[PDB]
Amino acid sequence: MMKRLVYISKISLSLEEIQRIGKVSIKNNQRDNITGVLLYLQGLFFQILEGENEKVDKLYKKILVDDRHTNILCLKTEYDITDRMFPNWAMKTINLNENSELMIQPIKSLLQTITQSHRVLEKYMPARVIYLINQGINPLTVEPQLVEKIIFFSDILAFSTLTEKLPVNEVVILVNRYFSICTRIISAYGGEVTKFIGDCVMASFTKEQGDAAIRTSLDIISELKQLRHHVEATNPLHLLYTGIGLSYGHVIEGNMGSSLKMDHTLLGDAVNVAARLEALTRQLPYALAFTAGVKKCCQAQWTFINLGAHQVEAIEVYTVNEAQKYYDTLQITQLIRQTLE
Amino acid sequence: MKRLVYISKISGSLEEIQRIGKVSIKNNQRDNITGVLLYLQGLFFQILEGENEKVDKLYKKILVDDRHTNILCLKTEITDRMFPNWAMKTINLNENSELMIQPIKSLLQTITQSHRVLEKYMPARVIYLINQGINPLTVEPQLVEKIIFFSDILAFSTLTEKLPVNEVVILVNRYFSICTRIISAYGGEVTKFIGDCVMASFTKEQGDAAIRTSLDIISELKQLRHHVEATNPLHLLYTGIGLSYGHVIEGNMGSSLKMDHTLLGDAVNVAARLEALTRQLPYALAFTAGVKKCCQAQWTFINLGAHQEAIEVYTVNEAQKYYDTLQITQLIRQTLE
Ligand SMILES: Cc1cc2nc3c(=O)[nH]c(=O)nc-3n(C[C@H](O)[C@H](O)[C@H](O)COP(=O)(O)O)c2cc1C
Ligand SMILES: Cc1cc2nc3c(=O)[nH]c(=O)nc-3n(C[C@H](O)[C@H](O)[C@H](O)COP(=O)(O)O)c2cc1C
Ligand SMILES: [Ca+2]
Ligand SMILES: [Ca+2]
Ligand SMILES: [Cl-]
Ligand SMILES: [Cl-]
Ligand SMILES: [Cl-]
Ligand SMILES: [Cl-]
Ligand SMILES: [Cl-]
Ligand SMILES: [Cl-]
Repeated sequence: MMKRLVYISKISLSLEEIQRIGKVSIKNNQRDNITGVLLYLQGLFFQILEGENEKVDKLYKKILVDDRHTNILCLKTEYDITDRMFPNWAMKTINLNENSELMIQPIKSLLQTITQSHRVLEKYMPARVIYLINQGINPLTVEPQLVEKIIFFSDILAFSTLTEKLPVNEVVILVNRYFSICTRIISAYGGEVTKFIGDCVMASFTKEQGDAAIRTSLDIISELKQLRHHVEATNPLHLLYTGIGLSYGHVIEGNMGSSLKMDHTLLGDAVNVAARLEALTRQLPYALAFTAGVKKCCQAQWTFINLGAHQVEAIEVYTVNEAQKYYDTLQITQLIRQTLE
Repeated sequence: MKRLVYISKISGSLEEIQRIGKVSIKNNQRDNITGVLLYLQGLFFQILEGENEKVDKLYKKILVDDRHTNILCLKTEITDRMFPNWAMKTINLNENSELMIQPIKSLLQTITQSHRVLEKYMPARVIYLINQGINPLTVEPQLVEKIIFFSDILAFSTLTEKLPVNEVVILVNRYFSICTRIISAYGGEVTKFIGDCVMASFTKEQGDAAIRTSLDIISELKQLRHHVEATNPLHLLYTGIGLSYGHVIEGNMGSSLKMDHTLLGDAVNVAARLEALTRQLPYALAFTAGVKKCCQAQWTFINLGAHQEAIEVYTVNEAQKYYDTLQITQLIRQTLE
């Protein structure tokens, strides 16, 4: 059984260094009955690989960690190929920058144009769809799956007051900083941010990442606390606080929409509960609020704190002792408004 | 001078192709226009270059040509022509089997087909920007006056509790498909789906289009509920719609780890709140006074009082529910028992 892979990447690199890739590739691909082509053009690599499923996969894992390229995207995988596309070529390297033949110029220009455009579109794609494509899965074909998820929601305290008083550029700087911190920490704990909705960050963890979701939440709150006293009191970042809600439930995860517009969405009750628990933190002495189901997913010896039943009928709300606000929330929102007067 | 590159989907023969090339060569010679037309696996690629007012004069006619569909202009740029000798060189890349070109041909095909998939996930604003020759990654966020639209599915948690997953997915896809088609038909821009919610925007000149979008959606769902049998889950599909108006910052937001087109501002939150509020109203549509002020048509506006500082909520008479929402939510659950 044989498969064929095509990927693109960003060149990180001397002309003689690329020759060394060709040299080694030809040797290894001959031994392993792998065939294919490597092209390069205006700082991008294009490679097609084909051969026995297992030898191709071992090579691709190796290519994934090669530091001579970054931002690798496997565009297409074919699983039960009958013929090789390049049966004579262990690894043929083609420098398309070198080809100035007039009849190849249109195709060369179009490949560069469409691939650069493709690379821009990738930046707006959701991580989960990027993952599916990388795994050889048709996002337009795969069925959504019911999965057990911890939903994470966070947003900026008194964000309407920030947007009312601050210039547009300052708001953007602040929001970008907030999104950067949240995204880096969520991703470091193995979570996936799903969307930004206004100033809100929506993310998800698996049922085995209960403690990681609490740690992520506590780490975000901690980094904002550091940031607020790192900056001068006139920097808008001095005013940046967050609240976080977590929920746990069955959600349907997948690609939804029509041929006119697709998106990657999570469907289910847990989404709205986590959002509502996020909003509830504004009137709690804790910056983090979550459901009994989230507590059930935790293994670590947190000092859980029962905050009673709250209408979202009414459910129990929990937090942990580390999430206690060192401040009174209403005074902070008034202080935020006075600072920008 | 100007140079355009676009792609397009061929809409369902050699001598018809030849007519495009023959007639293009004549006009492009007349207009001093040069370029190349490539086709491959049902896709057109074309590059056009020439004096500014000459090429876009021809691109407007290419746009409304019936022989291709889903036209995306990928690039707009000029000192020197790229194809000075070709009024229009047509290249059928399907019927070239030369061995050294099949690598480039296969990459062109795979990346373009992949590009067409990614296009479907983009914010409408980004697709609009690319089409207008502007790279969306380098636009700085701008404060714009927008009408924000939120719609979601009534009693959706009951539907998700009772229906098989695949039936939920068919139902949500139908809903999204209806909302997206109509929003886009009225010139609105869908920005994202969030759970079962559709988020979209309209400009301040589109107050009446925003209300008409909302009523068309409600009206199509009402048609659909009696088109299908009472055992089809689409028999149970209702929406509520919230609209707000305000200053919002639109643009790229995030970091290298995750970036996205976002809308920031109170109007976003207000529209979602008013969408949720329709549950407790005799009307499936609620909007602010600012949306009302954006409307030129003689709607029968109905003032529904202030709601939590409080804000005034309006609707139109045509948005009145013929049902009572509590009974309907109970009916949905009972039906699914
Ligand atoms: C763009 C690119 C393409 C590559 N293609 C191949 C290839 O086709 N076959 C191969 O053996 N190595 C390829 N390599 C390099 C391998 O990842 C790796 O550096 C080396 O070949 C294996 O080292 P090893 O002999 O210790 O296993 C490629 C590297 C880059 C950057
Ligand atoms: C893919 C495609 C590419 C085309 N390219 C050109 C072109 O480059 N120049 C041109 O005059 N017409 C081109 N046409 C055809 C125009 O849409 C239209 O048929 C033509 O301009 C008719 O000219 P007329 O105003 O004399 O009727 C193209 C059509 C298609 C479907
Ligand atoms: Ca906020
Ligand atoms: Ca809903
Ligand atoms: Cl930081
Ligand atoms: Cl701990
Ligand atoms: Cl604790
Ligand atoms: Cl947004
Ligand atoms: Cl009217
Ligand atoms: Cl009316």
